[PDB]
Amino acid sequence: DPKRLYCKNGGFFLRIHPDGRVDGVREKSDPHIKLQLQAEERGVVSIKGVCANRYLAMKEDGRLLASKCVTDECFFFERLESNNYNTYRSRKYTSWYVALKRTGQYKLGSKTGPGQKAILFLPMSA
Repeated sequence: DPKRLYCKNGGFFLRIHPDGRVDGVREKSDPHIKLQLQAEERGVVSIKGVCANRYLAMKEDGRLLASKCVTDECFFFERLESNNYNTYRSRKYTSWYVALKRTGQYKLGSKTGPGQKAILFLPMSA
């Protein structure tokens, strides 16, 4: 089960590009939105773009980018929210969430919070 993560905030799927960029797209057949989520501990996951073979990372200035190397910035606590939506909080920057703006650009982790629509993803089959 590779999957797609559809963000509630604006209707964009999370995309990991081969050059390291991360953003959102509305087109469901884009190959770069197919992701592999692998658990480490119970409740902790890494998120990998299948095509790109790169991991989602959150950096110290809040931005999202995709690393070919796993680092301690590539792990997220996965939490079940209401109605099957899931959130992803950094294991290193523990108050920052993975999120997309209504425009489909990422939102800095540094400006997120637990009740924002920006942090809610619906997992989908790819």
